[PDB]
Amino acid sequence: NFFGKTLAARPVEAIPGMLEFDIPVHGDNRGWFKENFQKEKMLPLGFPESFFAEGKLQNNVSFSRKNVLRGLHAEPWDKYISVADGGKVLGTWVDLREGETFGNTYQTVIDASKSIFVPRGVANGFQVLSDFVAYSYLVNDYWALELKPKYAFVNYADPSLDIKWENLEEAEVSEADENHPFLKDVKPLRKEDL
Amino acid sequence: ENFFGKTLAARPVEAIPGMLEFDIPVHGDNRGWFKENFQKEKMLPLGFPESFFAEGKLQNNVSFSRKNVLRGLHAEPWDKYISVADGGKVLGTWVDLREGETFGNTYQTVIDASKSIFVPRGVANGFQVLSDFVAYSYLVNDYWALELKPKYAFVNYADPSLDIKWENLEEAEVSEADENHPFLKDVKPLRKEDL
Ligand SMILES: Cc1cn([C@H]2C[C@H](O)[C@@H](COP(=O)(O)OP(=O)(O)O[C@H]3O[C@H](CO)[C@@H](O)[C@H](O)[C@H]3O)O2)c(=O)[nH]c1=O
Ligand SMILES: Cc1cn([C@H]2C[C@H](O)[C@@H](COP(=O)(O)OP(=O)(O)O[C@H]3O[C@H](CO)[C@@H](O)[C@H](O)[C@H]3O)O2)c(=O)[nH]c1=O
Repeated sequence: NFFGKTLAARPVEAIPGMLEFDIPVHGDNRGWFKENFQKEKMLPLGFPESFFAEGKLQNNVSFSRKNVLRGLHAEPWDKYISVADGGKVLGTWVDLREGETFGNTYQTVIDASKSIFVPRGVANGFQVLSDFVAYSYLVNDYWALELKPKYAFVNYADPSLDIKWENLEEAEVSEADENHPFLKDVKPLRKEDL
Repeated sequence: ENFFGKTLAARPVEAIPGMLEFDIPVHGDNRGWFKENFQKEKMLPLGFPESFFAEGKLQNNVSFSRKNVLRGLHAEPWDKYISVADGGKVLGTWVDLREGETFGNTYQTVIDASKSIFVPRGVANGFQVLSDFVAYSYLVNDYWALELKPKYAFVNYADPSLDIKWENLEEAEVSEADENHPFLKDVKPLRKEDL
């Protein structure tokens, strides 16, 4: 149940537009190999062609140790997330879009044999379960620190959120993540905000 | 032992036309680190070729390899942007297999998470793992198929005519395919024209 999975997608019913993928990982002598993202194979499974249409592309990589927790971040771009090494995280999502699904959540364990498409407006987070993990993701717009005040965030430790972190009490978080607003102070995102 | 806080920069490799080496800004904090491994808008102006994206094709492959694995040398019928995604380190090795004045020209460099490389189509690519393990992530601009294997060119990592040095050959872990690739003398240079 890590190697040799069939490429396949499942909708995440709580969060419209989100897709969870099984990625084939091929193992041998040396280690392993995957096609982490393959546009031609993934469009027919539901990966949105609208992802690449502005022609923008950026690939970010974080490397985190045990109990690090990063989130929850809902910037105005789409994300394709996966793990790039032998590590594992608890992936956590909260929908911050205006409407009936505001505050809807989903959680799942992500290793290199799973990926997630996260629509713009859905807050993304994770906590590391392994000793360390390489988290790699593709995005279709460009971040700027000076612009950070305009993106949406919600505080990881708000107890009204319908999530359970692996280890909240011992989480290693950034100063920024300690200070994001609680859910009751987040304005839901309209298509106009993305 | 310079890893953090490099300014984003690119350098051509003179011996292999089209090749570019990038310094990638890696930001550390209490949690580990973060990088923008690839960023089109910032990297086009530094030399990352616009042609990479022209067909609208994209595939991202990741290999995970243990210490002493040596993979190569493979020249594929597509361009490649290579980097390391974890804490590991490789010795990267390239041999130009393109027909012309630079056929057989080589370059090597250590790659960790703070360096990436643009490898043009027709340039053979390989690496040897220096750390205990490594996550090797790359971007390519055409889609892999079993039926495309006859379009690759290969050269043997051990060919003594190659102006290259590996770290540990005694202990190198090489695939049967890679052990048996032809020597440079027996490689037919790749014509751009048809390939
Ligand atoms: C998002 C981003 C960040 N940075 C820089 C700013 C900081 O010095 C360093 C870390 O930024 P932070 O905003 O604390 O990163 P982090 O909490 O990991 O959050 C980012 O990365 C997460 C993955 O690690 C994603 O799941 C989030 O969407 C994204 O915002 O990287 C960039 O240079 N470029 C970026 O695109
Ligand atoms: C390149 C590629 C490979 N595969 C499958 C075929 C094999 O079952 C497995 C590994 O293929 P091999 O050719 O033995 O792996 P390897 O010697 O590492 O070579 C590939 O992976 C290397 C990175 O490890 C690249 O540097 C090479 O350019 C690439 O050809 O992955 C795919 O399904 N898709 C691919 O795109």
